[PDB]
Amino acid sequence: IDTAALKEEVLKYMNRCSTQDLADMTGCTLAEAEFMVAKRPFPDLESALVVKQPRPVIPKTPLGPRLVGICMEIMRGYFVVDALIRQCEQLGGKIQRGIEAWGLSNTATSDEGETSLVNFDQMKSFGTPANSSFITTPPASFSPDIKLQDYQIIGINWLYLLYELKLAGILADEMGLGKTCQTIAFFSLLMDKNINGPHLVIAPASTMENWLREFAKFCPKLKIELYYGSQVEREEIRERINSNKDSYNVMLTTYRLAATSKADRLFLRNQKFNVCVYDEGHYLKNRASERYRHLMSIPADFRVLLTGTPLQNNLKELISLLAFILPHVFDYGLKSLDVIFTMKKSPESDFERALLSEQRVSRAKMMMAPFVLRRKKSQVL
Repeated sequence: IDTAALKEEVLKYMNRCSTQDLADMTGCTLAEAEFMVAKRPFPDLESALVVKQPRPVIPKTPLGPRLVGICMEIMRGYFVVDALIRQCEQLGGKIQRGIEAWGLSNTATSDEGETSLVNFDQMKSFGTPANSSFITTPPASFSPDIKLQDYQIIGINWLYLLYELKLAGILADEMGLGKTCQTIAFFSLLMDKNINGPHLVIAPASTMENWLREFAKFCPKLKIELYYGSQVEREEIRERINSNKDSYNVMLTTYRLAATSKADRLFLRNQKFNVCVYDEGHYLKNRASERYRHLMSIPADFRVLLTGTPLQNNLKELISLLAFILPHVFDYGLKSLDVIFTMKKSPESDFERALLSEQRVSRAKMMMAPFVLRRKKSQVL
Protein backbone atom coordinates (compact mmCIF):
# COMPACT_ATOMS: atom_id res chain seq x y z
CA ILE A 1 0.00 0.00 0.00
CA ASP A 2 2.13 2.85 -1.37
CA THR A 3 1.80 6.27 0.27
CA ALA A 4 2.56 8.05 -3.02
CA ALA A 5 -0.05 5.93 -4.81
CA LEU A 6 -2.58 6.92 -2.11
CA LYS A 7 -1.89 10.63 -2.42
CA GLU A 8 -2.11 10.37 -6.20
CA GLU A 9 -5.44 8.51 -6.13
CA VAL A 10 -6.88 11.06 -3.69
CA LEU A 11 -5.73 14.05 -5.77
CA LYS A 12 -7.32 12.55 -8.89
CA TYR A 13 -10.53 11.66 -7.08
CA MET A 14 -10.84 15.12 -5.58
CA ASN A 15 -10.44 16.54 -9.05
CA ARG A 16 -13.01 14.17 -10.63
CA CYS A 17 -15.86 13.64 -8.13
CA SER A 18 -19.34 15.10 -8.26
CA THR A 19 -20.47 17.07 -5.21
CA GLN A 20 -22.95 14.37 -4.16
CA ASP A 21 -20.41 11.60 -4.73
CA LEU A 22 -18.04 13.51 -2.42
CA ALA A 23 -20.73 13.68 0.29
CA ASP A 24 -21.42 9.96 -0.24
CA MET A 25 -17.77 9.08 0.18
CA THR A 26 -16.69 11.31 3.04
CA GLY A 27 -19.88 11.79 5.01
CA CYS A 28 -19.70 15.57 4.70
CA THR A 29 -22.73 17.74 4.01
CA LEU A 30 -23.81 18.72 0.51
CA ALA A 31 -22.86 22.36 1.15
CA GLU A 32 -19.42 21.27 2.28
CA ALA A 33 -18.97 19.18 -0.87
CA GLU A 34 -20.17 22.15 -2.93
CA PHE A 35 -17.67 24.54 -1.36
CA MET A 36 -14.86 22.01 -1.80
CA VAL A 37 -15.72 21.28 -5.36
CA ALA A 38 -15.98 24.95 -6.25
CA LYS A 39 -12.41 25.54 -5.08
CA ARG A 40 -10.92 23.08 -7.65
CA PRO A 41 -9.00 22.15 -9.94
CA PHE A 42 -6.42 21.14 -7.33
CA PRO A 43 -2.92 21.13 -8.85
CA ASP A 44 -1.63 19.35 -5.75
CA LEU A 45 -2.94 18.14 -2.41
CA GLU A 46 -1.62 21.27 -0.71
CA SER A 47 -4.07 23.28 -2.79
CA ALA A 48 -6.87 21.13 -1.34
CA LEU A 49 -5.42 21.46 2.15
CA VAL A 50 -5.72 25.27 2.29
CA VAL A 51 -9.47 25.16 1.73
CA LYS A 52 -11.50 26.53 4.65
CA GLN A 53 -14.96 28.01 4.85
CA PRO A 54 -15.18 31.72 5.72
CA ARG A 55 -15.58 33.09 9.21
CA PRO A 56 -19.09 34.55 9.82
CA VAL A 57 -19.64 38.07 8.54
CA ILE A 58 -20.34 40.63 11.27
CA PRO A 59 -23.93 42.01 10.88
CA LYS A 60 -12.80 22.93 14.93
CA THR A 61 -11.08 21.37 11.92
CA PRO A 62 -10.92 23.20 8.57
CA LEU A 63 -12.83 21.74 5.66
CA GLY A 64 -9.87 21.00 3.38
CA PRO A 65 -7.76 18.94 5.77
CA ARG A 66 -10.82 17.10 7.07
CA LEU A 67 -11.93 15.90 3.63
CA VAL A 68 -8.44 15.07 2.36
CA GLY A 69 -7.87 13.03 5.53
CA ILE A 70 -11.15 11.15 5.21
CA CYS A 71 -10.48 10.39 1.55
CA MET A 72 -7.10 9.01 2.38
CA GLU A 73 -8.54 6.71 5.09
CA ILE A 74 -11.17 5.60 2.56
CA MET A 75 -8.68 5.02 -0.28
CA ARG A 76 -6.70 2.90 2.16
CA GLY A 77 -9.83 0.85 2.84
CA TYR A 78 -10.64 0.47 -0.86
CA PHE A 79 -7.11 -0.81 -1.51
CA VAL A 80 -7.65 -3.51 1.16
CA VAL A 81 -11.04 -4.37 -0.39
CA ASP A 82 -9.27 -4.74 -3.76
CA ALA A 83 -6.76 -7.20 -2.27
CA LEU A 84 -9.64 -9.26 -0.83
CA ILE A 85 -11.36 -9.31 -4.22
CA ARG A 86 -8.14 -10.42 -5.98
CA GLN A 87 -7.62 -13.30 -3.50
CA CYS A 88 -11.27 -14.23 -4.08
CA GLU A 89 -10.48 -14.11 -7.83
CA GLN A 90 -7.61 -16.58 -7.27
CA LEU A 91 -9.46 -19.13 -5.17
CA GLY A 92 -12.73 -18.97 -7.09
CA GLY A 93 -10.72 -19.72 -10.22
CA LYS A 94 -9.75 -22.96 -8.49
CA ILE A 95 -13.43 -23.70 -7.78
CA GLN A 96 -14.40 -23.14 -11.43
CA ARG A 97 -11.63 -25.42 -12.65
CA GLY A 98 -12.68 -28.16 -10.20
CA ILE A 99 -16.25 -27.92 -11.48
CA GLU A 100 -15.13 -28.08 -15.12
CA ALA A 101 -13.07 -31.15 -14.23
CA TRP A 102 -16.29 -32.84 -13.02
CA GLY A 103 -17.80 -32.50 -16.48
CA LEU A 104 -20.91 -30.38 -15.68
CA SER A 105 -22.55 -27.09 -16.67
CA ASN A 106 -23.54 -23.74 -15.15
CA THR A 107 -26.61 -21.74 -16.15
CA ALA A 108 -25.60 -18.49 -14.37
CA THR A 109 -22.95 -15.86 -15.14
CA SER A 110 -20.57 -14.37 -12.57
CA ASP A 111 -22.22 -10.90 -12.63
CA GLU A 112 -25.26 -12.55 -11.02
CA GLY A 113 -22.89 -13.43 -8.10
CA GLU A 114 -23.60 -17.19 -7.91
CA THR A 115 -23.37 -20.55 -9.64
CA SER A 116 -26.43 -22.54 -10.80
CA LEU A 117 -25.71 -26.23 -11.42
CA VAL A 118 -29.11 -27.84 -11.99
CA ASN A 119 -28.63 -31.34 -13.45
CA PHE A 120 -26.01 -33.85 -14.58
CA ASP A 121 -28.04 -35.45 -17.39
CA GLN A 122 -25.12 -35.81 -19.78
CA MET A 123 -23.17 -37.71 -17.15
CA LYS A 124 -26.31 -39.74 -16.59
CA SER A 125 -26.42 -40.63 -20.30
CA PHE A 126 -22.72 -41.08 -21.13
CA GLY A 127 -21.34 -41.81 -17.66
CA THR A 128 -18.85 -40.22 -15.30
CA PRO A 129 -15.27 -40.02 -16.63
CA ALA A 130 -12.51 -42.03 -14.99
CA ASN A 131 -10.76 -38.76 -14.12
CA SER A 132 -13.82 -37.20 -12.43
CA SER A 133 -14.46 -36.96 -8.70
CA PHE A 134 -18.23 -36.52 -9.08
CA ILE A 135 -20.38 -39.01 -7.19
CA THR A 136 -23.74 -39.60 -8.85
CA THR A 137 -25.13 -41.96 -6.23
CA PRO A 138 -26.44 -41.05 -2.76
CA PRO A 139 -23.98 -41.66 0.08
CA ALA A 140 -24.07 -45.15 1.58
CA SER A 141 -24.46 -43.58 5.06
CA PHE A 142 -27.58 -41.79 3.82
CA SER A 143 -31.02 -43.17 4.58
CA PRO A 144 -32.03 -45.61 1.78
CA ASP A 145 -35.65 -44.52 2.14
CA ILE A 146 -35.00 -40.89 1.17
CA LYS A 147 -34.56 -39.86 -2.48
CA LEU A 148 -31.95 -37.18 -3.23
CA GLN A 149 -32.86 -35.02 -6.20
CA ASP A 150 -30.26 -34.49 -8.90
CA TYR A 151 -29.67 -30.84 -7.91
CA GLN A 152 -28.96 -32.07 -4.35
CA ILE A 153 -26.42 -34.68 -5.48
CA ILE A 154 -24.78 -31.70 -7.15
CA GLY A 155 -25.08 -29.74 -3.91
CA ILE A 156 -23.19 -32.29 -1.83
CA ASN A 157 -20.56 -32.77 -4.54
CA TRP A 158 -20.07 -29.00 -4.72
CA LEU A 159 -19.78 -28.68 -0.95
CA TYR A 160 -17.20 -31.48 -0.94
CA LEU A 161 -15.27 -29.80 -3.78
CA LEU A 162 -15.00 -26.65 -1.66
CA TYR A 163 -14.09 -28.75 1.40
CA GLU A 164 -11.23 -30.30 -0.56
CA LEU A 165 -9.94 -26.95 -1.80
CA LYS A 166 -9.76 -25.81 1.83
CA LEU A 167 -12.25 -23.00 1.19
CA ALA A 168 -15.72 -22.02 2.44
CA GLY A 169 -19.17 -22.26 0.90
CA ILE A 170 -22.43 -20.35 0.65
CA LEU A 171 -25.44 -22.48 -0.17
CA ALA A 172 -28.14 -20.07 -1.27
CA ASP A 173 -30.81 -22.24 -2.89
CA GLU A 174 -34.29 -20.78 -2.82
CA MET A 175 -36.41 -21.51 0.21
CA GLY A 176 -38.06 -24.91 0.01
CA LEU A 177 -35.27 -26.69 -1.91
CA GLY A 178 -33.97 -28.62 1.11
CA LYS A 179 -30.74 -26.82 2.07
CA THR A 180 -31.00 -28.61 5.45
CA CYS A 181 -31.42 -31.94 3.67
CA GLN A 182 -28.41 -31.17 1.45
CA THR A 183 -26.32 -30.29 4.53
CA ILE A 184 -27.21 -33.59 6.19
CA ALA A 185 -26.41 -35.47 2.99
CA PHE A 186 -23.07 -33.68 2.91
CA PHE A 187 -22.34 -34.95 6.40
CA SER A 188 -23.19 -38.49 5.24
CA LEU A 189 -20.91 -38.06 2.19
CA LEU A 190 -18.06 -37.13 4.53
CA MET A 191 -18.90 -40.15 6.67
CA ASP A 192 -18.54 -42.47 3.58
CA LYS A 193 -15.02 -41.04 3.29
CA ASN A 194 -14.20 -41.77 6.94
CA ILE A 195 -14.49 -38.09 7.88
CA ASN A 196 -16.67 -38.33 10.98
CA GLY A 197 -16.72 -34.95 12.72
CA PRO A 198 -17.39 -33.60 15.25
CA HIS A 199 -19.20 -30.95 13.24
CA LEU A 200 -21.32 -28.06 14.43
CA VAL A 201 -24.64 -26.73 13.19
CA ILE A 202 -25.68 -23.34 14.55
CA ALA A 203 -29.34 -22.59 13.90
CA PRO A 204 -32.14 -20.30 14.99
CA ALA A 205 -34.25 -21.72 17.81
CA SER A 206 -37.13 -21.47 15.28
CA THR A 207 -35.70 -24.49 13.36
CA MET A 208 -34.14 -26.79 15.87
CA GLU A 209 -36.78 -29.53 16.25
CA ASN A 210 -36.73 -29.53 12.45
CA TRP A 211 -32.98 -30.16 12.42
CA LEU A 212 -33.41 -32.98 14.94
CA ARG A 213 -36.26 -34.51 12.92
CA GLU A 214 -34.26 -34.24 9.69
CA PHE A 215 -31.12 -35.77 11.23
CA ALA A 216 -33.21 -38.73 12.44
CA LYS A 217 -35.10 -39.13 9.14
CA PHE A 218 -32.32 -38.54 6.58
CA CYS A 219 -29.19 -39.96 8.19
CA PRO A 220 -29.93 -41.76 11.46
CA LYS A 221 -26.36 -43.00 11.42
CA LEU A 222 -25.12 -39.57 12.57
CA LYS A 223 -24.86 -39.27 16.34
CA ILE A 224 -26.27 -35.84 17.27
CA GLU A 225 -25.46 -33.89 20.43
CA LEU A 226 -27.94 -31.13 21.27
CA TYR A 227 -26.30 -28.26 23.17
CA TYR A 228 -29.48 -26.58 24.47
CA GLY A 229 -31.23 -25.79 27.76
CA SER A 230 -30.58 -24.03 31.07
CA GLN A 231 -27.17 -22.72 32.09
CA VAL A 232 -27.14 -25.66 34.48
CA GLU A 233 -28.37 -28.20 31.92
CA ARG A 234 -25.74 -26.87 29.49
CA GLU A 235 -23.07 -27.25 32.15
CA GLU A 236 -23.91 -30.89 32.74
CA ILE A 237 -23.90 -31.42 28.97
CA ARG A 238 -20.34 -30.05 28.93
CA GLU A 239 -19.46 -32.27 31.88
CA ARG A 240 -20.85 -35.32 30.09
CA ILE A 241 -19.09 -34.57 26.78
CA ASN A 242 -15.64 -33.54 28.04
CA SER A 243 -15.33 -37.02 29.52
CA ASN A 244 -15.07 -38.89 26.19
CA LYS A 245 -17.82 -41.35 27.05
CA ASP A 246 -19.77 -41.34 23.76
CA SER A 247 -18.13 -39.46 20.88
CA TYR A 248 -20.59 -37.75 18.51
CA ASN A 249 -20.76 -36.66 14.86
CA VAL A 250 -22.74 -33.37 14.88
CA MET A 251 -23.50 -30.87 17.61
CA LEU A 252 -26.60 -28.74 17.22
CA THR A 253 -26.98 -25.40 19.03
CA THR A 254 -28.45 -21.91 18.57
CA TYR A 255 -26.87 -18.56 17.84
CA ARG A 256 -27.70 -17.28 21.35
CA LEU A 257 -25.97 -20.22 22.99
CA ALA A 258 -23.08 -20.32 20.53
CA ALA A 259 -22.15 -16.67 20.94
CA THR A 260 -23.41 -14.93 24.07
CA SER A 261 -21.59 -16.21 27.20
CA LYS A 262 -17.91 -17.01 27.83
CA ALA A 263 -18.46 -20.59 28.97
CA ASP A 264 -20.42 -21.83 25.93
CA ARG A 265 -18.01 -19.97 23.63
CA LEU A 266 -14.89 -21.73 24.75
CA PHE A 267 -16.65 -25.09 25.15
CA LEU A 268 -17.30 -24.86 21.41
CA ARG A 269 -13.73 -23.59 21.01
CA ASN A 270 -12.33 -26.72 22.56
CA GLN A 271 -14.50 -29.09 20.54
CA LYS A 272 -12.24 -28.52 17.46
CA PHE A 273 -15.00 -28.76 14.87
CA ASN A 274 -14.36 -29.86 11.30
CA VAL A 275 -17.42 -28.54 9.40
CA CYS A 276 -19.33 -25.59 10.88
CA VAL A 277 -22.72 -24.83 9.31
CA TYR A 278 -24.42 -21.47 9.93
CA ASP A 279 -28.08 -21.98 9.12
CA GLU A 280 -29.80 -18.72 8.12
CA GLY A 281 -26.66 -17.01 9.28
CA HIS A 282 -27.48 -13.43 8.30
CA TYR A 283 -25.19 -12.37 11.16
CA LEU A 284 -22.31 -13.31 8.86
CA LYS A 285 -23.54 -10.49 6.57
CA ASN A 286 -22.53 -7.83 9.12
CA ARG A 287 -18.88 -7.94 10.15
CA ALA A 288 -19.50 -4.89 12.38
CA SER A 289 -21.13 -6.87 15.19
CA GLU A 290 -19.98 -8.57 18.38
CA ARG A 291 -22.01 -11.59 17.31
CA TYR A 292 -20.02 -11.86 14.08
CA ARG A 293 -16.61 -11.94 15.77
CA HIS A 294 -17.89 -14.58 18.19
CA LEU A 295 -19.38 -16.76 15.43
CA MET A 296 -16.21 -16.51 13.38
CA SER A 297 -14.00 -17.07 16.39
CA ILE A 298 -15.23 -20.69 16.75
CA PRO A 299 -12.50 -22.89 15.26
CA ALA A 300 -13.55 -24.86 12.18
CA ASP A 301 -11.81 -26.35 9.12
CA PHE A 302 -14.71 -25.73 6.71
CA ARG A 303 -17.41 -23.07 7.08
CA VAL A 304 -20.78 -23.23 5.29
CA LEU A 305 -23.44 -20.54 5.33
CA LEU A 306 -27.04 -21.49 4.40
CA THR A 307 -29.29 -18.69 3.13
CA GLY A 308 -32.37 -18.10 1.00
CA THR A 309 -31.09 -14.75 -0.35
CA PRO A 310 -28.65 -14.06 -3.22
CA LEU A 311 -25.71 -11.74 -2.64
CA GLN A 312 -26.97 -8.14 -2.18
CA ASN A 313 -25.53 -5.02 -3.83
CA ASN A 314 -24.10 -3.81 -0.53
CA LEU A 315 -20.38 -3.29 -0.07
CA LYS A 316 -20.44 -3.75 3.69
CA GLU A 317 -22.31 -7.07 3.39
CA LEU A 318 -19.95 -8.26 0.65
CA ILE A 319 -16.89 -7.41 2.71
CA SER A 320 -18.38 -9.32 5.65
CA LEU A 321 -18.86 -12.37 3.38
CA LEU A 322 -15.36 -11.97 1.88
CA ALA A 323 -13.95 -12.22 5.40
CA PHE A 324 -16.23 -15.25 5.89
CA ILE A 325 -15.10 -17.20 2.82
CA LEU A 326 -11.45 -16.25 2.40
CA PRO A 327 -8.86 -18.35 4.27
CA HIS A 328 -7.08 -16.69 7.18
CA VAL A 329 -8.57 -13.24 6.56
CA PHE A 330 -10.66 -13.04 9.74
CA ASP A 331 -7.47 -13.58 11.81
CA TYR A 332 -5.98 -10.54 10.09
CA GLY A 333 -6.96 -7.22 11.65
CA LEU A 334 -8.72 -5.57 8.66
CA LYS A 335 -8.39 -2.36 10.70
CA SER A 336 -8.15 -0.30 7.50
CA LEU A 337 -11.77 -1.30 6.81
CA ASP A 338 -12.96 0.07 10.17
CA VAL A 339 -13.69 3.49 8.68
CA ILE A 340 -16.08 1.97 6.11
CA PHE A 341 -18.19 0.29 8.78
CA THR A 342 -18.47 3.53 10.82
CA MET A 343 -19.95 5.55 7.94
CA LYS A 344 -23.66 5.56 8.83
CA LYS A 345 -26.01 6.31 5.96
CA SER A 346 -28.51 9.14 6.14
CA PRO A 347 -30.76 11.19 3.84
CA GLU A 348 -27.80 13.44 2.92
CA SER A 349 -25.22 10.75 2.08
CA ASP A 350 -24.59 7.01 1.87
CA PHE A 351 -21.10 5.55 1.45
CA GLU A 352 -22.70 2.68 -0.47
CA ARG A 353 -23.72 5.12 -3.22
CA ALA A 354 -20.19 6.46 -3.81
CA LEU A 355 -19.05 5.52 -7.28
CA LEU A 356 -15.89 3.74 -6.02
CA SER A 357 -18.07 1.70 -3.64
CA GLU A 358 -20.37 0.64 -6.47
CA GLN A 359 -17.37 -0.35 -8.56
CA ARG A 360 -16.16 -2.62 -5.80
CA VAL A 361 -19.66 -4.09 -5.37
CA SER A 362 -19.80 -5.07 -9.03
CA ARG A 363 -16.31 -6.50 -9.00
CA ALA A 364 -16.72 -8.47 -5.79
CA LYS A 365 -20.14 -9.95 -6.73
CA MET A 366 -18.50 -11.21 -9.88
CA MET A 367 -15.59 -12.87 -8.07
CA MET A 368 -17.63 -14.32 -5.20
CA ALA A 369 -19.94 -16.10 -7.64
CA PRO A 370 -18.04 -19.48 -7.58
CA PHE A 371 -18.41 -19.51 -3.76
CA VAL A 372 -22.22 -19.26 -3.98
CA LEU A 373 -24.44 -22.16 -5.06
CA ARG A 374 -27.99 -20.94 -5.79
CA ARG A 375 -30.76 -22.86 -7.54
CA LYS A 376 -34.34 -21.58 -7.86
CA LYS A 377 -37.72 -23.38 -7.70
CA SER A 378 -38.31 -22.46 -11.36
CA GLN A 379 -35.13 -24.34 -12.37
CA VAL A 380 -35.58 -27.64 -10.50
CA LEU A 381 -39.33 -28.24 -11.00
